[PDB]
Amino acid sequence: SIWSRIVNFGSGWGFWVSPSLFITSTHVIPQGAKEFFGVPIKQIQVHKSGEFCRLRFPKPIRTDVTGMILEEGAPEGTVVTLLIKRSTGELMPLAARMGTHATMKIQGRTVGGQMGMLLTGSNAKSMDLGTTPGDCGCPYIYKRGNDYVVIGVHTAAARGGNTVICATQ
Amino acid sequence: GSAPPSIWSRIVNFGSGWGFWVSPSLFITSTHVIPQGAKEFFGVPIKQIQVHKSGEFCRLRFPKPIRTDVTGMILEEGAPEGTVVTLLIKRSTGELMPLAARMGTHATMKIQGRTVGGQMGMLLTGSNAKSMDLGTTPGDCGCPYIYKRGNDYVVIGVHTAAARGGNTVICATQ
Repeated sequence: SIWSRIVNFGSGWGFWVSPSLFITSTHVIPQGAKEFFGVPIKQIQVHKSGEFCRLRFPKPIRTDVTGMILEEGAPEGTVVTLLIKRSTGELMPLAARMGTHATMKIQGRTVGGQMGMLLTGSNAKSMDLGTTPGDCGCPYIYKRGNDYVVIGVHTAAARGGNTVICATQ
Repeated sequence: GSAPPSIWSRIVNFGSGWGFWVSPSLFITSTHVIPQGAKEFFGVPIKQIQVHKSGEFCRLRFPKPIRTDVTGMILEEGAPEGTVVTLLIKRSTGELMPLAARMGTHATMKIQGRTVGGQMGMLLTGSNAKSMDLGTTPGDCGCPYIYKRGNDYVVIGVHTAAARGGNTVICATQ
């Protein structure tokens, strides 16, 4: 169910927070885009905050989804779930402990957001089930009491597979 | 030549659940899901299959190298306590989901009127496995627990049962 909310978007992924609210990364959205989900961009409310992108639609497309809470990051030390999909069919829940806010440069590209450490990053990578460049846009979600909270979207991972950056807003 | 097959292609429906090809002629599953009706498994008659059982663990060795595409893999009884392993869950829905688990000590529990046993593990999914649409189901019985040591893959057993909370699972071994 939650997995049906994470969909291909551009060169990566995005996530439906509510029937009219979709979050992704600007790194994913192709250059020169004109329409999203059949809706002209001029009709879509667009908020970009660094690598974080928030789209709100005039009409409730995806009427099946239950709206979730969108927050800016998580308290330091909070364990969250990183829900990554691959184009090949794998659905992978990785555990992530969130740290402080940071800026990171890997390959000339600079990203910013909340830093996190994957608890099994090295383990998943050793079996070729770790983070890859195509995982950009996948959500960081945790359950707070009876709330389901989305704290941001994936934008980068270190080559070792353990250090990640979550874009927020 | 051709690409080696995906490790996921080695997980096949068997009876009511799944089993896993460890070698071209070595298939492991859970006894809970065995059809126990017909006299043929794959293309061999039961009488020609060498069978070894231990509790909920079932080991079938075939006289012929069937699944010729499969690279042989190490089969061991459990893993050292503390090892993080991957539970490769395949569902008939087409969903492929690897879950991390940290393995504990040998354990026993009761489920659905029967006693099961093997090595326990706790799922490492961040939030609780059943909080979100994660965690295992009875239909996942027989899926393998695998980890990598050095450059080799090691299989430690198959899925048998899970706690009512969904966060503790047990791995049948032998």
